[PDB]
Amino acid sequence: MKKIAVLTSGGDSPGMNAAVRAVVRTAIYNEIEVYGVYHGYQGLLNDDIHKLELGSVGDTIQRGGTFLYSARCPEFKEQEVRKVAIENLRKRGIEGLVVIGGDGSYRGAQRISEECKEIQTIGIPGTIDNDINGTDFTIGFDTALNTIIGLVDKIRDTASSHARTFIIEAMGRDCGDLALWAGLSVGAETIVVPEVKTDIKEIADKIEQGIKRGKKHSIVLVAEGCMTAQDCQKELSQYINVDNRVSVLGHVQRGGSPTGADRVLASRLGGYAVDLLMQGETAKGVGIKNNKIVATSFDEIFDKFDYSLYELANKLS
Amino acid sequence: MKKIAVLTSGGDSPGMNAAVRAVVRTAIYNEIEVYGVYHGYQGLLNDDIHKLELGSVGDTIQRGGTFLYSARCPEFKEQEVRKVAIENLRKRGIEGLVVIGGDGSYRGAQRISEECKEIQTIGIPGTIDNDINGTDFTIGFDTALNTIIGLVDKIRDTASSHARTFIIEAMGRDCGDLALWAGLSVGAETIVVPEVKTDIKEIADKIEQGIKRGKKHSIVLVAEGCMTAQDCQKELSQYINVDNRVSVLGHVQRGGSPTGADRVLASRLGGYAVDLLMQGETAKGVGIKNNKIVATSFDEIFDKFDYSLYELANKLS
Ligand SMILES: Nc1ncnc2c1ncn2[C@@H]1O[C@H](COP(=O)(O)OP(=O)(O)NP(=O)(O)O)[C@@H](O)[C@H]1O
Ligand SMILES: Nc1ncnc2c1ncn2[C@@H]1O[C@H](COP(=O)(O)OP(=O)(O)NP(=O)(O)O)[C@@H](O)[C@H]1O
Ligand SMILES: O=P(O)(O)OC[C@H]1O[C@](O)(CO)[C@@H](O)[C@@H]1O
Ligand SMILES: O=P(O)(O)OC[C@H]1O[C@](O)(CO)[C@@H](O)[C@@H]1O
Ligand SMILES: [Mg+2]
Ligand SMILES: [Mg+2]
Repeated sequence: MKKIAVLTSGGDSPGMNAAVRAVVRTAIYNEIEVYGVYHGYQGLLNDDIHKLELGSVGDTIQRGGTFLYSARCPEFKEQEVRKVAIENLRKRGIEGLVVIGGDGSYRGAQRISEECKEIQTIGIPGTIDNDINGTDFTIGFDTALNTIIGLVDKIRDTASSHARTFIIEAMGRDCGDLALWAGLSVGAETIVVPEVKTDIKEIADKIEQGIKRGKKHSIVLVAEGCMTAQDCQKELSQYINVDNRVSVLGHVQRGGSPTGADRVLASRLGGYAVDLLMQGETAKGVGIKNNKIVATSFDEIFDKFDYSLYELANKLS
Repeated sequence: MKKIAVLTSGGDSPGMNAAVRAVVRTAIYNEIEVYGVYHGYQGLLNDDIHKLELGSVGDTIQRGGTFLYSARCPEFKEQEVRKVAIENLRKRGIEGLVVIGGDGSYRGAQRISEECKEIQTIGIPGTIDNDINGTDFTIGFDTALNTIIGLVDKIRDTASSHARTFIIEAMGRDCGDLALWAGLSVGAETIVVPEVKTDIKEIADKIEQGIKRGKKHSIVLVAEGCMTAQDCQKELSQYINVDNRVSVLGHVQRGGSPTGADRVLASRLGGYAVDLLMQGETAKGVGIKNNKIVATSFDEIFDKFDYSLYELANKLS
């Protein structure tokens, strides 16, 4: 395991830079040469592959985004396209590949390991959505959670001033974790998530049962995986007429400097990925599970919602 | 379990308000009357005990500190003094007591349970220092970690401008967790903690072996449990003369709005404490361990440093 490559694929997330840093430093510490692949799988294809020295990851651990960049490469689904990428790594004598990203990125890495005997692949879970198996938490989630919190905490100031109900849309793709953890953390009176049957008539009645008791407004936190905030506002108005506004938090959720949890998680997983390559492993995604650093086969991973937590937020509301 | 009291004792920490909120709301949801004890054990003694309604914990989940206040009461070590506090709770028919704080606060709660048959006690771990058994993480730790990170990230800006080494003192009492997690998260070149033998000559030589290689300054993160930053600076200057400044981060570490991790942890533990009282439990401290909510006897608790993590930060440096 003398040469390894590292790349970032799928939606960027805070902490990806830390992960890349840990991969680069852990490799160099073990006398392993390391190449940055730029623009995710697209760079694999376009041969945008460049050696990285210690200094290439200076001033990165605190920075949001990915300095390696990420771009979609749907053509990577074609085995013949992969042959070009595979050759581009074998040209340089690369024996291992660390892929930082999500489910799609992992499938890329599985294919690389299946289709080239001389390359081992290890996946590192990078997404704000928390929607990746093999880990309780993905790199980005803690940062995005906090970002949502800070935004809604500011929305609550204006909601209180005007007794104004806000219907807020969170990211998450098909996962409700962001909406749930954030809704709890801001005392949201309703949390709408794809994992729980969504009862618009019931949410209406709950709000109305709140006005009578003297609560003049609420926060509805809506995971985009369930419906848009504007659709939630539309459907609610059938049952009830409250003075309300829609906020869509948007891409702000993907940015910012990573939190301590993300920097530590990224660093651990970045280091572990290199160690796994050194040990001859392949076709696994790393993660933290019940507070232990683990590695799971992409199979198992491809083959988590906390109903208890959801119930707690509802009882506290 | 018809009446419960809740109090905050020891050094305040971000998330204590969330914990109190969860205790109050979970109690009221279960038709349990709840009394706030103010100024920790001192209020138990001075009879500063007042019923809390749903609204008493409105606008609290995002706020730092403890709205119940905390004050030291060393006299609580005297069994005869405790008799007064015990009577003050029995006067009102209180059958359970939730104590939010640290090791000292727990010992208070153990004594209450030992010395009054009709009162059950449950401890909730609130401290930024992370130094409480029965839990991987205490309420406050994540927030304090992030606070340290944000401060040092700003110090790095000025350190870089001037090629100036900073020797930074973190809180933690006798625990190095804050220093370790934060040192990792900021790429600190040296982390000084009480759990690891401290080699001032070795730290010197490491910095000097850095100047020759072209690194012009560093960050030394010093847990106060090991030594003061000023003592570190003193002892270093024996072996080396670098252009440097001392920062002591101080009480800023105890404040601020809690992070998502702290709000969720506090809420879970606050809710669980009430459930445990309802189930007839006593003389336990709650916590999260390997990502499960658990309860441990004060015995076991009174009877955690991650050497692996410390080694990783050193390899990444
Ligand atoms: N089934 C597949 N087989 C081979 N390559 C794939 C496959 N799915 C995805 N990829 C590659 O992985 C890249 C990233 O996948 P994509 O779905 O964009 O993001 P992801 O890693 O799941 N993270 P997210 O942004 O959260 O969806 C795609 O552009 C493809 O290059
Ligand atoms: N051994 C003991 N027996 C009875 N009561 C105690 C005991 N130790 C402490 N207490 C009570 O607990 C209070 C708080 O303890 P203290 O040492 O201030 O903080 P702590 O809860 O350990 N958290 P920290 O601020 O991190 O040290 C003290 O003022 C006493 O009222
Ligand atoms: O960045 P794009 O292409 O707009 O995609 C939006 C999606 O990406 C994510 O931000 C991260 O996967 C999701 O939460 C969201 O649904
Ligand atoms: O708040 P005081 O009394 O100055 O005590 C300082 C101590 O309290 C803590 O802030 C919390 O226990 C420690 O980290 C620190 O050593
Ligand atoms: Mg995808
Ligand atoms: Mg103490």
